[PDB]
Amino acid sequence: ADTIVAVELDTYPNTDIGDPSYPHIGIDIKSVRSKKTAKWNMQNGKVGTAHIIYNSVDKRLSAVVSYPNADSATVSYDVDLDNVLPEWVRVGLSASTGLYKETNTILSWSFTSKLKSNSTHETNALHFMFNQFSKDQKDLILQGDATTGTDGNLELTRVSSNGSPQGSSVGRALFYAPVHIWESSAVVASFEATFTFLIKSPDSHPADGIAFFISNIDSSIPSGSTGRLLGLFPDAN
Amino acid sequence: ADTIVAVELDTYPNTDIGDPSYPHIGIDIKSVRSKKTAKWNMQNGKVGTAHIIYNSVDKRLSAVVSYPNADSATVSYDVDLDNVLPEWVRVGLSASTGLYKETNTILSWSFTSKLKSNSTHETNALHFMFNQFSKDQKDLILQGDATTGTDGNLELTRVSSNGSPQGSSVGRALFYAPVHIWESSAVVASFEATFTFLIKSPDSHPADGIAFFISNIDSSIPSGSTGRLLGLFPDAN
Amino acid sequence: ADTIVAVELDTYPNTDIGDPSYPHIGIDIKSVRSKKTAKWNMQNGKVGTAHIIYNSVDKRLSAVVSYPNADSATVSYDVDLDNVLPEWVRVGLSASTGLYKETNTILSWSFTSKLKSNSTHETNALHFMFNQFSKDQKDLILQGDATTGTDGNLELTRVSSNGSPQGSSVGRALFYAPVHIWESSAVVASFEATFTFLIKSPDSHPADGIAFFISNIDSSIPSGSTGRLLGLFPDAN
Amino acid sequence: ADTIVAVELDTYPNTDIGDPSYPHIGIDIKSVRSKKTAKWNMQNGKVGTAHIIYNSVDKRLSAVVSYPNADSATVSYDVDLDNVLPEWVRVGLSASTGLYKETNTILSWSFTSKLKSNSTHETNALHFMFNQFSKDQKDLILQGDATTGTDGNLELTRVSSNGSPQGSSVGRALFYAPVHIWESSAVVASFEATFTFLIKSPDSHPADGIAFFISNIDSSIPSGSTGRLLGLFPDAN
Ligand SMILES: [Ca+2]
Ligand SMILES: [Ca+2]
Ligand SMILES: [Ca+2]
Ligand SMILES: [Ca+2]
Ligand SMILES: [Mn+2]
Ligand SMILES: [Mn+2]
Ligand SMILES: [Mn+2]
Ligand SMILES: [Mn+2]
Repeated sequence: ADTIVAVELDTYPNTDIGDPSYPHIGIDIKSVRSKKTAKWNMQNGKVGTAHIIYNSVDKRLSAVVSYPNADSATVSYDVDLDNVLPEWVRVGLSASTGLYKETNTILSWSFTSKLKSNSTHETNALHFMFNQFSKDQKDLILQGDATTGTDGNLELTRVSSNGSPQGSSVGRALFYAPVHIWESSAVVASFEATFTFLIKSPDSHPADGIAFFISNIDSSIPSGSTGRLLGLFPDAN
Repeated sequence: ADTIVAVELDTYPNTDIGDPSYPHIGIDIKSVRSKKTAKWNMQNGKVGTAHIIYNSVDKRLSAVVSYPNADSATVSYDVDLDNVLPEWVRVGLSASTGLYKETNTILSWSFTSKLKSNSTHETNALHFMFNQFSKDQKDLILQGDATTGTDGNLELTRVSSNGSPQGSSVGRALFYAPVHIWESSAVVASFEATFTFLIKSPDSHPADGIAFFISNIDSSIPSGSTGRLLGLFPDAN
Repeated sequence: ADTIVAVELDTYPNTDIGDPSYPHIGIDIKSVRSKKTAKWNMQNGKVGTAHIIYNSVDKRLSAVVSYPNADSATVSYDVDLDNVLPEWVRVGLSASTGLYKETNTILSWSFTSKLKSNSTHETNALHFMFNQFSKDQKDLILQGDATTGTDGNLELTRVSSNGSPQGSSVGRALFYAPVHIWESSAVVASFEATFTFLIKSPDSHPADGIAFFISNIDSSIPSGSTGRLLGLFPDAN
Repeated sequence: ADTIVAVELDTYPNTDIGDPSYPHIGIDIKSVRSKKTAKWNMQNGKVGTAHIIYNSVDKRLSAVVSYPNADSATVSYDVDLDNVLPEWVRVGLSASTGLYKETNTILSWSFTSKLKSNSTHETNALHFMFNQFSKDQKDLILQGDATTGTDGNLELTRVSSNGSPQGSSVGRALFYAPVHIWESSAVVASFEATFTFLIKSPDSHPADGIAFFISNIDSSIPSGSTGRLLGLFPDAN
């Protein structure tokens, strides 16, 4: 089905499916059951920043999530992405709410993929940066309940006009152009993703999380992937 | 119809339609009849480089075409692009051959659009760089006879297996993602395009030229735009 | 003496020396008597952003100063910088206070110089970005009363421990490495400067202003260049 | 003494000091006795490209050396650079010749250091790119026999007017500005270095090699560091 590789900012601990007993960041390879996790001291109502990095030489997918004036949370996992993802992929953001809710607002998003060939001065690159979103953001593919424009932000899950987050919501935002992650002549290949988010909930138990993902080009929201499955996976296997 | 703004590398002088009596570079705004031209000392069989620049403050579209070890050709035209092009556009390359022919090979292509808002640290940007093309270049829209892959280059017009350019050929290559050229909150907006080309013909009178263009998102090759019309315009008005 | 080219954010109108009757931005070429000015609706206590741009093709030095939620101020002047500045220069920021005062705080500073040769794929570039300053900022040359470190900012003029700006202060910050602005093989040359500032004064008549400048490598603060002369010029000619 | 961390392109095997029996690339931490090496199929007279990368999250210094149309050589070593290098350093290139010789020509050099803070949108960066060198390259510190200008290249070791490399030569080129490699508020820190070189010798046994290095700011050529010690180390310990 959809080949998924994602870094989840999981706000709700579903221990029955492997989530530890606290908010956390995790590296998911084809499954919602993180291959590796790290405790995340989430701050309700605060704007945070997540950094995802990876290069073909070291073969390690790492993420660093921090908030201003606080210590960072870091998680790493050794994975040869070439062995998992197709040649052409699409990058994006996903978020959902189940019985519990939260806003899943994106205020800025930037990505950069580089492929360096063995040729003299040969380098292929893509780089997008959104520091503000428009009502008609033509270079983005919105799936589910995701919308842009509301005071220049990307609302991944449904937020009522009064500012209250809705439950049972799922939405994803993908960049319009496919990204070339593997090249036969490439000696070095790497990508860098960064985004500022704002998880806010009037409850003491927000859910379910935000996730940066990389999938096959024709990826779409799996059925009933609201809640714990973050709009990325079809089941909890 | 198609809103076209292009910088043409016109190899053949069609004096009847306004072309001066020699190879040249020109700034075309909605018409093949350049609004401004500059003599271009073209070098058959040599790899050249073209630089196109524009910013919303100065409001001047400029281009610089040079070859190694030779002097450059420069042409500028004052134009408030906002008054000519839609909010969302698509960028690309076009080329054609008429009774006379030439190869219209692209070896590298890079583009960069920036939109700076009046907000603190707010900047939206897009940047692509192709230093090599693949047979299946999914992030490119090929129209007409254009193909990629042949020793990693983009062949805009038909070139036979033995390396001979075909006449009456037209082809264009557009980047997959739409580019946002105007933003309501932008204080400064600008774009930079650069490409290395290789015009080669066994004849002493090559034709018809290469052109970097910016059009409305759903642009396609006009009918009978081979030859002098460079695959951009439908007629010579 | 010192070859100076600067974009001044002049907060105090010294009409006797050519300043119009209001706060303004101006392009100074070798003299404090701006060659071109534009009214600037300054906002005391608000963080602003200034954008300075220039390229060798268009030959126009432009600046755009804005504040969040307000309209921008823009000023342009046609000047072939090659005819004014030496081959190697140094870039920096300057600020002063006279009988009237104000804080001249810099919160971020970035610069980018590019020189493109007529050679295939040849480009020389420099780019620095300061989004925070340290007490020991070794890559900066501080002259006068300028200091860094205070909550990660660059204080160009003296600010007492209680936060009050001192009068008769002058200070400048220059990047450590000389910048190459002209190259004999360059077909295109350009630079981009951007900085966020914070002009704040307890008085209704702040003075004297901030200025981004480009000088000869061994530039230093002229004598008695406090006040109206912004630490750039020795006299009011 | 000088804190040295370097990636050596060692053309001559000095087995007595730990060099394997063939040309190779190696990661040297404070000693010429590489902490890790990889066989390098060097090509006399061909222009090559070396890529050095490192980030504070993964803590792995890697290098990739390739030539057009050939397979690459890669070597990696896990090292927390913070534990080895001072806060402020200087980056550069070094090369030497002993009883055997070779040209140690640099045709292009680029470096990029990034420091991302835990603050929203805070990033400090430096980036230089030399695609050509001038006779008076003011932003470079030349030590030893290194010179720039000769057809726009950086000659690290002495090359006679007729093009013949001299033995017993040592020269280094350092960037003028100190680089900040550690910051107390940084969540992620990383640097990327790339350079095209040309090792050419009329002999079948060229020596001694090229090396990209990072040292303490006031670094200079150790005495008698010609030959096998590549101008970086004082002895073979
Ligand atoms: Ca969960
Ligand atoms: Ca023509
Ligand atoms: Ca004044
Ligand atoms: Ca050796
Ligand atoms: Mn989880
Ligand atoms: Mn024409
Ligand atoms: Mn003034
Ligand atoms: Mn060795």
